[PDB]
Amino acid sequence: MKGTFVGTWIKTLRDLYGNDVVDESLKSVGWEPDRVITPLEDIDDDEVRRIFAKVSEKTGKNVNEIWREVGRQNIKTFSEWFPSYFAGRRLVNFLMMMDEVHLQLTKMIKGATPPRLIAKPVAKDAIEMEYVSKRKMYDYFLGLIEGSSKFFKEEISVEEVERGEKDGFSRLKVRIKFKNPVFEY
Ligand code: HEM
Repeated sequence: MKGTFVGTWIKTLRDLYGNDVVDESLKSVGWEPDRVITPLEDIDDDEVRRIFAKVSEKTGKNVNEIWREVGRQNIKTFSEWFPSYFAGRRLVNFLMMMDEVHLQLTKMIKGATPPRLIAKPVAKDAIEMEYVSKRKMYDYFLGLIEGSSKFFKEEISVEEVERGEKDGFSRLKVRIKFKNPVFEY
């Protein structure tokens, strides 16, 4: 994962559970206590999993809920970096463009494997969206949907339809229902 993102996640872990919890977990993975996470460096996905695991211990909270909260909080940070993706958009159109955005933002990186996030309308007030990735970050994905609903102030309900791994690709399909209709007739 790009260090940009991992560093963002660490700050949220710090902001949520405290410098003590985080600093102890960054040492159990061998990180120097003075490490500066540059943008372009790529941090190993399993090192991040270890970090999140230690924080789950040192807090008693389930690591899925930690990932969910990190997801909810990350949307705000993305609006700081990419305000054009948020400007003038409604929630449903933001969600439907995420698949394309993740392609556009990784296509200059050799060997990038961005998650697929295809969304399609299934009713006047609902869409389906399917996460597809080697990385199996189900709760991060769910948390980002929830954070998007809070950012845009459009309430939704999320129904999980299917989850599972095929080969190495994890897949999670959800049905997102908007409390008000989002389509026109
Ligand atoms: C403007 C908002 C957003 C931006 C700019 C953005 C961008 C990115 C980028 C560049 C990555 C790294 C991909 C890679 O390294 O392969 C990523 C990771 C990820 N993105 Fe987003 N994202 C946004 C919102 C969302 C939303 C709304 C969702 C879900 C609906 C989502 C789902 C994910 C997941 C689950 C990952 C982790 C990688 C994985 O599971 O394979 N993102 N995001």
